[PDB]
Amino acid sequence: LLGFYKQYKALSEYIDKKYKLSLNDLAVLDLTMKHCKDEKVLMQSFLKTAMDELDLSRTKLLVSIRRLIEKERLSKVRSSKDERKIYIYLNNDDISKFNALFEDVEQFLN
Repeated sequence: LLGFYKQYKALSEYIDKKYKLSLNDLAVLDLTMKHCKDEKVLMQSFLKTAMDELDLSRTKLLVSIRRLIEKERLSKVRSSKDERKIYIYLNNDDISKFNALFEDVEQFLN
């Protein structure tokens, strides 16, 4: 019980100090890998699924996605047709960063 708390606080501090990422960010990033490794996904559509899967609010998700993008761990492209349609996706660099990051998580914990 208290055991989870310690490892959790610990993981949170570690990732924050090293990556300037929160655990929300990690959870969102993990989810992007299940949705836009290959294809690009519409922002609105990912937001919907992320809310359901992560029980996170719309703005919290937006904050996370924007931070991942600013930190060069996630990518975006707009529609040339509709100025308001935005997609996210992971390029190869993003994927290699993803893998490095989650190997780091795995070893901290276990």
